[PDB]
This record gives sequence, C-alpha cells and structure tokens, in this order.
Amino acid sequence: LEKNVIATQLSEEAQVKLEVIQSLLEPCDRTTYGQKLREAAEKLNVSLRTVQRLVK
DNA sequence: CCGACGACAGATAATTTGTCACTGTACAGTAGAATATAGATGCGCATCTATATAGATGCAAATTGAGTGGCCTTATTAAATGACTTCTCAACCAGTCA
Repeated sequence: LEKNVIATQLSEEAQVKLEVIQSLLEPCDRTTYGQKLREAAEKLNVSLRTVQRLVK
C-alpha cells in the first residue's frame, strides 16, 4: 500500500517559515545551530522553543 | 557546560452557532392523457353427426276351400202303389103267347 501528502501554494507566513527552514538547513556545528535558531526567533518574533517546535 | 525533550501554564485563531441585512424567484388556467398492441371471454350462426324411425317388400308356415281318385251280388215268383199300351162300346126281323 502507498500514502503521500503534498503542500499546495504556500501562504505568506508559510513562505517566511520556508526561509527560516532554509536558514536552518545548512549547518553542521552546535554553535551555528544556536546562532541561527536565535536569529530565526528574532525574525519570527517568537520564543526559541517555538523555532525548535517549527524545525521538529 | 551545551543541546534536546516533556509538564504545566498561558494566549490564540478555526469552528460552530447565532443574529442581521440584502436578494433571486415563484404566484401567475394546465400533464393526466392519447394511441397502439396482445390476450382472454362471450354470443351468434353454420355444419355436421347419430338416433329414430314407419312404410314397403320378401318369404315362410297355416290353414282353407276346391277338387280328383279308389272301392262296390244277383236271378226267378208273388202281393202292394204309381204309370203306359191295346181292344170293345149294331139295331129290327123272325118265332111264341095271354
């Protein structure tokens, strides 16, 4: 048996979250995760735990 | 010391429900009805049939009247009755007598 889901055209908030996810797609260093997660919290204006929930 | 995940609490749009204002649309005589078909049922009229003959005919006893055929002692006499046949049926003159 088979299953899949595909996103339609993204909303503007989902576009911003796509740029944040792309900003968090590159790194390999724990220091750089901490830096880019905190800048992403500032870019989204959310808590650091909120950005962690978004990545998850 | 740094990073990731769970508990608890807090804030938030999606969902559902309710209320309110503006609006497209039906009310305007109208689809029960027309037109085929098959299939079964019933009344009428004809077309046979099977029974029922009484009249006519042929025949065979059953007398019935009307025929026809076959079988029989005889000769004399006498009487009686009834018949037949034959024959016959003159008239005056001549010789006695009381």
